[PDB]
Amino acid sequence: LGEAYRPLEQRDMNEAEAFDVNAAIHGNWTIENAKERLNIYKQTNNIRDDYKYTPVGPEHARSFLAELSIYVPALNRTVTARESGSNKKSASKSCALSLVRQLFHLNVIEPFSGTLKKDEQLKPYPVKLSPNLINKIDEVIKGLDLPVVNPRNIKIELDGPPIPLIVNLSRIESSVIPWAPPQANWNTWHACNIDEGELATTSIDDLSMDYERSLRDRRQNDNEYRQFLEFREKLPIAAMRSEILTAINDNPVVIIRGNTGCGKTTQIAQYILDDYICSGQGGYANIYVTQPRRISAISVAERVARERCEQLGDTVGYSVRFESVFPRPYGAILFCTVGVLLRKLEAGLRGVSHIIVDEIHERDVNSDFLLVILRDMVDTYPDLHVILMSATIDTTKFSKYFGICPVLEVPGRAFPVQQFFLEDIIQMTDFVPSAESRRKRKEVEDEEQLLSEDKDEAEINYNKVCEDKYSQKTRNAMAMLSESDVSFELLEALLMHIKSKNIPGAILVFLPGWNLIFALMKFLQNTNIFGDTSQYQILPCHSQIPRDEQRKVFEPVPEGVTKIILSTNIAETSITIDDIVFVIDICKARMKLFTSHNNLTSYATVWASKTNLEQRKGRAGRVRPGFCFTLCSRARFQALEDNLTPEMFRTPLHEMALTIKLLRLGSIHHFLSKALEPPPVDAVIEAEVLLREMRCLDANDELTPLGRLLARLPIEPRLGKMMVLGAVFGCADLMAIMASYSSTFSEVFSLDIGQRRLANHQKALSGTKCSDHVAMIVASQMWRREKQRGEHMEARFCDWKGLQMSTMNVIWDAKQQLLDLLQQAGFPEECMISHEVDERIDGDDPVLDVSLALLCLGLYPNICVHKEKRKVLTTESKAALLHKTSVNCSNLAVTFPYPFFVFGEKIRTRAVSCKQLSMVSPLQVILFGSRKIDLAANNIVRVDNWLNFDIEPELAAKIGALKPALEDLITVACDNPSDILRLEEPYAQLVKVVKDLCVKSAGDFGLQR
RNA sequence: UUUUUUUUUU
Ligand SMILES: Nc1ncnc2c1ncn2[C@@H]1O[C@H](COP(=O)(O)OP(=O)(O)O)[C@@H](O)[C@H]1O
Ligand code: ALF
Ligand SMILES: [Mg+2]
Ligand SMILES: [Mg+2]
Repeated sequence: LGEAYRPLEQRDMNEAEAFDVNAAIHGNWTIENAKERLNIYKQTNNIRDDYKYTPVGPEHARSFLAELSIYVPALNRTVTARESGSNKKSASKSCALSLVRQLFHLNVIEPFSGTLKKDEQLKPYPVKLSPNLINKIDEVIKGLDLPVVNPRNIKIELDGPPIPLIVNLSRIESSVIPWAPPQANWNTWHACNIDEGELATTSIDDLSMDYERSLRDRRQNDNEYRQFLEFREKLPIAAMRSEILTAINDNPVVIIRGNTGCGKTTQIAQYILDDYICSGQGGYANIYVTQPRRISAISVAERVARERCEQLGDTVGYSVRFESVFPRPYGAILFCTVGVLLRKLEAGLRGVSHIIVDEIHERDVNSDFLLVILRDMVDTYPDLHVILMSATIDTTKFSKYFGICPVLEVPGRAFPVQQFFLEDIIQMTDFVPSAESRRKRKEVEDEEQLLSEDKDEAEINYNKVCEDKYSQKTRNAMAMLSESDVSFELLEALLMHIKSKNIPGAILVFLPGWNLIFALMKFLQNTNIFGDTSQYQILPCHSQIPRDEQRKVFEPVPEGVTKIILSTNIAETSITIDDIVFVIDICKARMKLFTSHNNLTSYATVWASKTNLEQRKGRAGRVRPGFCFTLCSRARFQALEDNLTPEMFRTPLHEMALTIKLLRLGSIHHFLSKALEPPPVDAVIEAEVLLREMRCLDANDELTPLGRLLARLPIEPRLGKMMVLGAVFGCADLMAIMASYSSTFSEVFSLDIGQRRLANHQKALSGTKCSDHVAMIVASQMWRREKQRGEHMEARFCDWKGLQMSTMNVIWDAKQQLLDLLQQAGFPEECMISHEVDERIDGDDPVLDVSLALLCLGLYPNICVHKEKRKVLTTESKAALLHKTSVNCSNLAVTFPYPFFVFGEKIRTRAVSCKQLSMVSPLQVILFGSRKIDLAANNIVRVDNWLNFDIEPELAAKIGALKPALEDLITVACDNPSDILRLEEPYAQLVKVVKDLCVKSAGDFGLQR
């Protein structure tokens, strides 16, 4: 017997902001006429709405948003505009312009019927070429049979318009994203057939059998895994596992709303996968989980691997740009950024069973774009499952967008978080701001009193609103504090109060950007208490610090040391930093704005939304109880937006339009009209016109081979087009690194707090070239060799030269990626050989010279002309300054060998600044930095209606005739990437003469300079 | 704290 044994001042600013580059594509509606037209519209249609103004920035860099919405009965539609400007006047003009332009394109208002206003011409710049060079031009023109304008037969040089010297002439089904259920011999993650080893005799059922046996074995026998299961069962979301799985199983789309920390991201993917595994079907599951941020995808993937007692690479993986650990091909979970999933769409999503779109409230352009796609995909493929998740969403709006889908409400949280507002913080600390700080703030305010605009009820001071529940002293003190500026005194007092409680735990401080993070770090490190490394370690957290320093925020500190993390919103959602007990929220966020009509970028520090505050708060109360010190008044909190405005509303759309066409999803307008919030129609029009003019789209708005290639590169299309010519000219390596530098906000050189300019050893990297691009190239060439010697050597080198290590790495990784992608498109290795730049050469350098010339194409229309000292002139002689960070910036009376600079960015501060600058020669501008080359009065050749040249008009026409040939060359290259270094002879000679033309001195024949 | 750097891409 027995069972075991039983047998069988500042005038320039407004003028720079009023500049309007694109009225001609928007009905001739421009800055100076839009407000008046809108006033006429408002009078005709009895519209009482006025501009809503929002202050932006600290008091010392105050700007404004202006918003206006108009309901149009005829369309049953509200048209909204939202724009920024240095003051209310510029913001309201830009706002009115957007609104009028939208109304024009929707046929509610007419085109403007008058002529637009097109003085003081700039002095002509002399240009002369050798007879030898001119002969080569003639040979190329003959060889390519190019039409050339003959200015002998150009009569009127009196008082008429300039005459063109270019003839711009060339010479020669919309699908759904593929999907399928799981299939043998297919890797879902790479979208390719496997063909190797043992999915030869191995079916998906056999795999499933193996996974179930293995999991069931571990469930009984693996103590660590057993413990993790016990832990997991106690999470708030476990109470709804079955209900959630049933909803997912029976519906193509589901929404999960659950509190911060309740278990959405760590658990749901496991619930789905384990439900397949335990039922003998583990091989028929493959789950993508998108996160908005890189740190979230990586961090949560690491956690989920640990909950399963595995190494990344088995059932759990991640993929972010430059860094992937892919899981096994069947029965797996891949965490990624939204952008990665959008790039995977090109190859189809065959074999994906479930897509979890996490933190779906973010409203970045990628997330909204993905929602459009996925809604169409579930309609076409009703067996696909999509799961949308957030703590912080309007479920009704998302449910409606998806045709009404299930909404699952998860109650509870892991641990409580005690919340305090500014009043509470002042009262508990007995804070009073110092005499010094009060005087300094009135001093900055009293010089605003001269430049001040009307203070409207939209600029209430919510620090002077407080209930009498608080002491009179608390109220007086609060009323002394700026809402715009961060009081480091208050922060210190709060940190001391936290210390006095004797509660161990890390402190997480949310700040809008780098500048505040590093200023507060310095401030704290200078104190006796917080500067003592035996008591505190202060860690920054920002996207642009080294990867290893980001990882330090998650890690412990020594015994008795308190961790203070000073972080941007990269730590706002998704992540568990396991030792957080206290959150301090400054209640701000930073946006990068772009106004299309004037080409101005700016950074805006704005009030965070209630959504942002709730996510930030939710970094505590995850592993133990916590505290959230929200540094705004209770009345300010009530006045915060529920959410920040969607990115789709304020971003150029041309990259997304290319993606729409690449993925063959049909019409750009139609696709974007299906967005959760459709973008304003003027931005859609701008995008289409840009892509047509760049030749990415043909006459039928279909993708050209150039457009298809550019849609696949992770850079601005204009930089992509520059790369194609780079390849043709044998300098793709240099072009890639410059494109990469032009595509990151991460800065090359470090400057101290309040440092006015680069040090000499940093400027010296430019050598003789007067070029930020060269300085960056040279820095990269040196850094590259130090990186090869190891981490210590790399860091030491960066400290020695004042380089930002993380920037060097990202520029390199992006550059290598671009080159790999060009190789994949068929361009030969030989066109992207490294060429070391020697910055110390004073004079011509053929490979560098053509490289910098091609920047004029990639960064067009950003050409400026040096006037004196830091002052330059941009298009149509608008004033600007050389950015303080440029190697070319000096307060002394510098003169440059040539006055022309190409630049990466035109930034709006208290002044307009040009940033990322390279000196370029006149022919480089004429050839590559121009759309029009016209003959003006008195034989002056005028480029783009403002750069004047004293050059033989006949010669300018000959040079100009090369520009359409260069476009044809790009067509030839994109038709056959593999043949670009063995061109038919007339194109090979074009390449040669253009190299000659781009030599630095080629326009200086017999000229002193 | 006298504004170089919110994010993100095969
Ligand atoms: N690294 C970690 N250490 C300890 N606990 C963790 C860690 N990561 C997650 N958790 C636990 O799992 C819970 C759920 O995390 P997660 O699924 O990321 O929450 P949500 O997606 O709902 O915000 C956390 O509240 C915490 O209790
Ligand atoms: F909802 Al979470 F971290 F993803 F709070
Ligand atoms: Mg989550
Ligand atoms: Mg002349």
